[PDB]
Amino acid sequence: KPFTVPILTVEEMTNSRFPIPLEKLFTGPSGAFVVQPQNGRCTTDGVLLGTTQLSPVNICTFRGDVTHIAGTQEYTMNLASQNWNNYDPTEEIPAPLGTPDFVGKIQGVLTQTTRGDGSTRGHKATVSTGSVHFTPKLGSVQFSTDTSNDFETGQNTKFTPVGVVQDGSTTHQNEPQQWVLPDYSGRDSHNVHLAPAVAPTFPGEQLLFFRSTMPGCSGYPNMNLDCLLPQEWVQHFYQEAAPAQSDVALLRFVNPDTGRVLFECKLHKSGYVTVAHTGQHDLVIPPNGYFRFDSWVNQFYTLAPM
Amino acid sequence: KPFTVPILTVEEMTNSRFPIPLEKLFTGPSGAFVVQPQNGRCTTDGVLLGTTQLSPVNICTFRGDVTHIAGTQEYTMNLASQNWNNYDPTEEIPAPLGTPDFVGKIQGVLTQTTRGDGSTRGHKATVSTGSVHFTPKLGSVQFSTDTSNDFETGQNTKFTPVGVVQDGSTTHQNEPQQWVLPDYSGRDSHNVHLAPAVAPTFPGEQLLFFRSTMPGCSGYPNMNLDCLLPQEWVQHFYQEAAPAQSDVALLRFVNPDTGRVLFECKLHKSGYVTVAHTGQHDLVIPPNGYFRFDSWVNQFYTLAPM
Repeated sequence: KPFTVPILTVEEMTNSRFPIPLEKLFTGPSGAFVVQPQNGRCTTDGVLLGTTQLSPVNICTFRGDVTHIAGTQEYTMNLASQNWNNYDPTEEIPAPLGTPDFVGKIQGVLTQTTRGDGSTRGHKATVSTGSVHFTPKLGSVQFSTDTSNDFETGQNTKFTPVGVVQDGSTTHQNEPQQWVLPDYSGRDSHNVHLAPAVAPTFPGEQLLFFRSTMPGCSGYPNMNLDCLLPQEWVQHFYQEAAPAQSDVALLRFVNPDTGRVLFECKLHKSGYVTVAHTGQHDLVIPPNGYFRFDSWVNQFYTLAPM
Repeated sequence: KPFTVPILTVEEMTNSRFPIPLEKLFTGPSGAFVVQPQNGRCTTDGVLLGTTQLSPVNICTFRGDVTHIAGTQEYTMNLASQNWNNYDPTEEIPAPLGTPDFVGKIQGVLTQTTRGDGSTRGHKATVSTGSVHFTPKLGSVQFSTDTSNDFETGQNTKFTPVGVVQDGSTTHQNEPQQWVLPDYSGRDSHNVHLAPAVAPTFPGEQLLFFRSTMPGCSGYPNMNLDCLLPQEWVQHFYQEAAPAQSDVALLRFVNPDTGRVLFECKLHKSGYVTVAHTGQHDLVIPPNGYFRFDSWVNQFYTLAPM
């Protein structure tokens, strides 16, 4: 079965690390730190990795039941799977699928329905994924909310993410830290079953990122969010499951108006893109440009410089 | 090019009328109402209809600039297009793409960022789509918020939807009204450029609905939300643009483990599904089941009872 990538334009696609549209293509250096996101991870032949699942709207969501922490506005969520079935900590994944894969404070809303009568309630909530109580792998996360008595126990509760926050009396853009993974089992344990770190290996190459700007809800947060694959590419590879004929798929980014190639890049079988460039650069593209798979190549193929 | 539908399961797909996962399939008679949703509308050969756009996360999202209504906690949003370009009220669409297509009160959060320093602000907000001030086709909607002093004018602002609210009546589940379209121009004009109303036209058939439960944020809302096509089907048809060889595509819903066909249905070229059943019924399906296109059929085809 022949391999293909979707023909959607960048602006028609969705970030695979937070439920927001893509904005631009960005390349930058990553030698100083390890790039190891857990959402938006899928091989070109359709193997999901990390915490990656298929739904764009389930990214950074949590579902389960909640318990009030006495005397506070904090609630503990005992997590369910994304379809309300039991969450099994022994599964060989780092955390429930769609769990946030960066350290930061994500603000959103906790909603709840009482099954018996259909009564409902919703409250502002923030999850601090660097907190000692962020233990999704073990089955629980803590939320700070604007209530101390308006959630029931034993009732289906959902967190819907909205954006990120920062403490404006401290160094601006000091959080989130998009390349710092949470401790999914807390400070007393270690992350397991992670999708691997990715890095360029060929001379002159850098990762190519699909970039969005997360909404901010308070303060001066670092809102940059780079994913390795659009969510639509995850969905596409999962369904097609086309065999990888080599370790590297050569893509050309083309302007359909003129037919001209703007740049070429390598889509690696393990699910990430590299381009021939050094330094931070927002790529300048026509809005109707799209990626096209042209050829399987070897690991030592020299791309035309960006 | 052969026509196909995605091989994703129901629970792997997304409602096209609110940014939440699908949960189940439902069929029932639909003479008590006009079925004329404007999101999740696409032909099998890839022509988007109504207010339908491609992003799952832009459904029921608004973008624009806001202005405070003195003496209240209300803000008017002057709408932009989803990519921040101008919104043109003279375009032949019913309303901006992704506008809600039901009468109800949608709670979410308004957020904005100042580009100069990266400061951010976010506030709870509700839009009542039955209000006289809900005039998205004219370019504006009104939000009720929790603030009177904390938004900048002349600045890109986003509404992220979360769930629905019921208030103002002791009668439970009286709103939202999922089959009542808002008046997109308010009192100034009637709705125009609508995707067609749909109805079974073959004896013994009913519509097949892709059903979700919207989050509730207050009161006793009717949280059922039925769409005619999963959002992933909209995305798939738009990209494939496979020619329709007749007016009706015959799909079989199949269990991949066993090959058993649970039921068959008609996917009409204009973008909706019917089944041969009489009465209200929640379909019982295996967790791995999916829809499979098998044949284009003529105007005389009678489905096997489901």
